[PDB]
Amino acid sequence: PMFIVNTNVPRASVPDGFLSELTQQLAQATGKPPQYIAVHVVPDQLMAFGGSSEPCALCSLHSIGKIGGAQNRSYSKLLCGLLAERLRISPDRVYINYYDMNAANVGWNNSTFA
Amino acid sequence: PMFIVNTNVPRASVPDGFLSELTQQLAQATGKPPQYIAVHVVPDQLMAFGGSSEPCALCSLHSIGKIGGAQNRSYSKLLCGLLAERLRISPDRVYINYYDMNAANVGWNNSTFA
Amino acid sequence: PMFIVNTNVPRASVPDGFLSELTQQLAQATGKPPQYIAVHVVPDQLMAFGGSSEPCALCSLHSIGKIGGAQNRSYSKLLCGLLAERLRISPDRVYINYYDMNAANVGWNNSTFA
Ligand SMILES: *C(=S)NCc1ccc(NS(C)(=O)=O)cc1
Ligand SMILES: *C(=S)NCc1ccc(NS(C)(=O)=O)cc1
Ligand SMILES: *C(=S)NCc1ccc(NS(C)(=O)=O)cc1
Repeated sequence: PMFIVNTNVPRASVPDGFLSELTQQLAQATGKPPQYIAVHVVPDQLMAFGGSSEPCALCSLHSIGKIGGAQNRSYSKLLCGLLAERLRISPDRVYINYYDMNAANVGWNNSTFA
Repeated sequence: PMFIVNTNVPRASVPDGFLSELTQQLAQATGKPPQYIAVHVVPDQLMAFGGSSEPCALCSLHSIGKIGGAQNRSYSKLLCGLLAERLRISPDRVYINYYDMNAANVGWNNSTFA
Repeated sequence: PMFIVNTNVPRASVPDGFLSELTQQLAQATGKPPQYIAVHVVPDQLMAFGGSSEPCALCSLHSIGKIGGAQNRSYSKLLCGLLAERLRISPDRVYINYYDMNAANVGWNNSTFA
């Protein structure tokens, strides 16, 4: 799993431990060990959501499997909750794109997961 | 609809009002209320296009529907026109990737659009 | 072809000529002329891989064709080799997502490619 968050909130507002929390909670939610999980947080971005530059986030979760209707609803509850409590972003100003990757289309360590 | 533009032109060359314009233009182009549109502009990037570091852009447009052959041709003229007029980027130094998302694969407000 | 690298390596550790090298190597590997290739390198990112913030990279290779099981394994060796040598990133801390784009979903120069 790979989780990316782009946000307009300032870097100084990202709390200590946030990357680790995303890693831990994504391991719990996807069932993949933390060693398999990558996270990327991009603050200070020029962004608007609904025509407003109030705090917002655009995110993506890529995963080899573990993507689907009910799973994605659960991930959205989890991830919006973290963005609200940690980054102060209202859940109605977050989009998350979910991508189910074929293992042959994910490279790692001089090979792919096919 | 979510529109992202990454460019090597400097931040100071992004005009005041650009995010608002992108929101309004995309609302009209997709026929959707502006409350649904998210935009993200990333200047000052380390980029090359065709081996050259002259002004360029790499963009993406994600939407649940409203993506397809004819629509994408229209979006490309609109978006290249905005990048040319507002950021002085030649249309032949712009790539835009168009992504049609399933509703179940887009999270928002603690759930998904499914 | 469009190649994007996101990394926590600092900007000063990205060697001069890296974008040109990526362009030339991708031209050889994909068979497309350099004129067709775009590259984007994003240093200084806030990232973790397996819960650790040692040097890592999350990358994408989009291409109209030239994507598949065997090709992607070859690209991963090429790209992990370059990231290891040029950015000093361990290859087990690199993920690369491969995307085969339909030409009708790629905009350029005021229209699409199909
Ligand atoms: C998130 S995208 N992690 C990468 C990853 C690597 C391997 C697997 N398992 S396998 C080899 O496909 O069975 C899952 C996720
Ligand atoms: C851009 S990605 N905006 C979000 C959004 C939400 C819904 C829809 N379409 S629908 C028919 O309501 O599912 C499109 C875009
Ligand atoms: C990488 S994604 N380069 C873009 C690109 C554009 C055109 C072509 N050829 S064609 C026959 O016009 O579609 C290949 C790659």
